[PDB]
Amino acid sequence: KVFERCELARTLKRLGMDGYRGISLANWMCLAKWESGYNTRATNYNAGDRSTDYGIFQINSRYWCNDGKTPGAVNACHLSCSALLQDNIADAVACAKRVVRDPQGIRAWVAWRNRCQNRDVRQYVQGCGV
Repeated sequence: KVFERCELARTLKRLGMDGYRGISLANWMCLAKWESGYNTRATNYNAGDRSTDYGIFQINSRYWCNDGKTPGAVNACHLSCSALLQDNIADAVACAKRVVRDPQGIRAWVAWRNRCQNRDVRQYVQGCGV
């Protein structure tokens, strides 16, 4: 499923993402925008290290979810990577919350540093009623 901007904003707020571990809703939106374009089916294979990024937040298979074909997999979210490709983003959100519980927080995603950090991210939630 490809979410409409405000539809996703309201969904994430209901799932308790606003202010989770100090991260504003606009930051989560900025992350989803640049990682997958709000697409739950997005998948990116990293030929360099044999890992794959899954879903709307592009969660990696080496540390977070299990896909069975990634060497040195940890599976910290205790989820099959298949769960991160559903139209229902509940599992993806639960795993994203786990990612930010680590020291790096939202900085765990390089795209956030490049496209969201120190920027005016209000545009991602403007007019959504959140």
